[PDB]
Amino acid sequence: RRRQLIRQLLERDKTPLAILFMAAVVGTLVGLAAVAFDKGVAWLQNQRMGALVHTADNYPLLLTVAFLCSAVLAMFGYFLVRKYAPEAGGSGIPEIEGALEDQRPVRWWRVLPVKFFGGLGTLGGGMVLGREGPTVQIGGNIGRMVLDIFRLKGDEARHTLLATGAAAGLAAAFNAPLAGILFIIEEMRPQFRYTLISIKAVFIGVIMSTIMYRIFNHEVALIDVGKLSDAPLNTLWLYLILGIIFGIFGPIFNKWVLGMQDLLHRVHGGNITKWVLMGGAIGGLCGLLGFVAPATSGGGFNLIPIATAGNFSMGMLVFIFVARVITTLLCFSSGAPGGIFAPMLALGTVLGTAFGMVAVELFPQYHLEAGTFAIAGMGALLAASIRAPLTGIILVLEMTDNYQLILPMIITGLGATLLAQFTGGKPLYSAILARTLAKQEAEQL
Amino acid sequence: RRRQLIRQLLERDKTPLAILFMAAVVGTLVGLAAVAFDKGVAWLQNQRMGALVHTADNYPLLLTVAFLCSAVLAMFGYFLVRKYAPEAGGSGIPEIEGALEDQRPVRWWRVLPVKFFGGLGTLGGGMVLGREGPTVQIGGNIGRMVLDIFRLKGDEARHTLLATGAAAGLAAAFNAPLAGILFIIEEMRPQFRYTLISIKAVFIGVIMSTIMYRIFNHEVALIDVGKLSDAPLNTLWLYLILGIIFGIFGPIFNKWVLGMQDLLHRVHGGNITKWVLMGGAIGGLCGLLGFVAPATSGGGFNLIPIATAGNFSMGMLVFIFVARVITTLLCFSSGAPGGIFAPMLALGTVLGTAFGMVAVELFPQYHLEAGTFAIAGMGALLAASIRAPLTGIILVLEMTDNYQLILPMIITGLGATLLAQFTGGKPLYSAILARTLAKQEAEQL
Repeated sequence: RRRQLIRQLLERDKTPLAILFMAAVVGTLVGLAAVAFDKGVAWLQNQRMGALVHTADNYPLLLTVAFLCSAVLAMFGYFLVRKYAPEAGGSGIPEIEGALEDQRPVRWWRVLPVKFFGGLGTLGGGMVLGREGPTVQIGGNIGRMVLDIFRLKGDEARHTLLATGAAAGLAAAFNAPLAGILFIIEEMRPQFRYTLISIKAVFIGVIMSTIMYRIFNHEVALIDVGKLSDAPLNTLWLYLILGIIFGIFGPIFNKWVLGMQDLLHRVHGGNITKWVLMGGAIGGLCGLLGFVAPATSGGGFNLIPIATAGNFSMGMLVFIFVARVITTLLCFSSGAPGGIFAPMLALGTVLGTAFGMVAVELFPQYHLEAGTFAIAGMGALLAASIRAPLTGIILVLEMTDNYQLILPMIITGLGATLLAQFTGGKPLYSAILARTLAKQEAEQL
Repeated sequence: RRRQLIRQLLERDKTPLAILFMAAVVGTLVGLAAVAFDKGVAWLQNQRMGALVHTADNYPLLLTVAFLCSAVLAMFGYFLVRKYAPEAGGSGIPEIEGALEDQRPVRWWRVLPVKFFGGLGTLGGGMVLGREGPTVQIGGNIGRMVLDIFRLKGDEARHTLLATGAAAGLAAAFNAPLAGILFIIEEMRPQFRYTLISIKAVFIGVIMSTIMYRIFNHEVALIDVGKLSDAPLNTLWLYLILGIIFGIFGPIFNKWVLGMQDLLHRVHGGNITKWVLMGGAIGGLCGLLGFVAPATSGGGFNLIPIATAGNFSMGMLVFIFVARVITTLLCFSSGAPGGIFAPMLALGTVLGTAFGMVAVELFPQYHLEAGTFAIAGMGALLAASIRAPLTGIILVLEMTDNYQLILPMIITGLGATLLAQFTGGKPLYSAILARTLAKQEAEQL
């Protein structure tokens, strides 16, 4: 009746649906955080371009105010990160991957208003860090936040409301919900047996986060090439030797970054009052090299359609490549709050269009294009330095709408990951986690 | 050595690169078969309209040609689906749900080509069935077709190679790679703990199926309505009344389907040649309704973009498009190889726009349109009668590009499935499985 068995006391199914409602509200807050971060970095880029271009009297006044205007923003990044909490640190994901293994415990209160507000300004300063790192660490720690204001279970909820936030941050970064799930289903979840309700909560968070991304931006994804030509079967074996080159380059890049992150510690170990001066001095360098040569610095997403259509010269490509390598080494590994998973796409597609412009002039009998090798090269650094080839292919197919070259890209992935396994090396994100846990073990006496 | 010990004997890639790559190759097929299904039913619709428009001199000539042109294809559907293999009869998902709990073994060499070659002719032939169910069952049977020809061990591969494919049929039939995974998460998987490689294989199958659907069909999403108004924050309490109305309507429709299943079987005491002549009488009525009342027949993917803009007036709406139950009940309960997924997806929207039109003939202080009440009713019958709300939120957000009104969708879901639970009911795609299992139990001893 109305009084007897009134809704069966919420059908005796509170604990199932409560962990889905928590995943829904964290899927609402992540994504809103992502569009706030994107609007803030676009705002800061627009002011740092407009205030620089509003005077055009001579060169050196502009060249000396750009170095100053990016310096205070990068100093606002470093002086927030190294002073308040170093759990911000590097590229996000190495501080959240061990949080699923219950190391580097994610205290949310000292991460959000420092990572968010610092990585707004220093990514808007024009440096070469990515946009995914702050938003994926913010995504996981909002999950820890909106678990720790409701006081849920001790062990299961601490993982299943952190996974659906670490997935949702990456999903709301690039308008790629499947690369948000595929990624977290891979790299950060090892060989075990996972429950049903948890993987449903991850989909709840990812879909309610990409929906809150697509509300405030209703458009096609961030990078565009323009629906290039078909890749026939006769020319497909050039993608395999491109995979050979990328699988060789992967662990060499890992050794490069693991050496540079310790070299920039050897220059200044502690002593934050000189650390933030080095950070501001390198942010001003990235601002100056972003104004004088706009194809060098920046987030990398201002570089894709001007380089996958065959625009620059080959000497310009071999200059931009050795410039962007020394920029994304010397500005990431210093320790600014910023992603490396995003500019690896640019560093991949530059070599992709380089090998395209070589193979077009070297094989005239194939009617090959130099643009459809750049998209195959974009999802190759994610296969040979992250060793997560699924979410290195699916992210590129969600961002770039060039669906026709799926068959080159699965070949250049499965054909670079096996070569990275054959040449030895680790995923970079697990390597940074193990290298940080070595010092975390050495801290105890 | 150098040539010896190649990747430590290929790093033991018997499991993690073959049961993954076979999920990839079963994803790639459903997307060469699903697109053949779609381009076959579109070609049959174009030919059935071109043969219809050829003679337009007077009514009772082409009205009687329309009485038989759908009827011959109805013979070619029913006689195929009943003389050769009586396992395809039904809308897919109840029969493919049986194989996951290990009942009703899927004879892929005998139930697949009959479903294809006699389901396209009766789905594009002028019926009112859906384009989804005989894609889900074809995607399930393609899994066992690929499995029994590559000879895997039948203990876990016989779930993790047809679960991919059972998801990949829907994911490439509705261009929704999220709802395709969440349908098999919510519907066809019990509370048991699941492994990492099986939850990866469904993802790889779904994405390499939706990619090869988006190769041939480069279209915008399949239901293209205009960008409607945003949902106001004070008018959410009307949508809960819509959820209550649909939750009242849901189990009544499920009892209607199961109560006409035996009433349409009562005119079939065996004698398959009488079933084909009853299916001819089904086909003649649904082909007669093809153009003299053209918004009654069809799959319901051409009635939806017209009925949301307030084009249809109230009288013909309540008199015809709600009496559309008398044909979408008559066509699916008979047993033709078509879906009841889509003609509930397009039956909920006319009841939604009826509630929106009475809401705009009522209190005008909100000054809202009835457009926001049809998108919320499109994916609420899926929650109220199939009781899978987590594919009823996302399907009418993947096909309909109106990403704004995610709040009325959540409100009318949690508020229709919640009422449909304690009002008394059971999900149709699990109830008719037990109904056909009762006959499978009563045939022996």
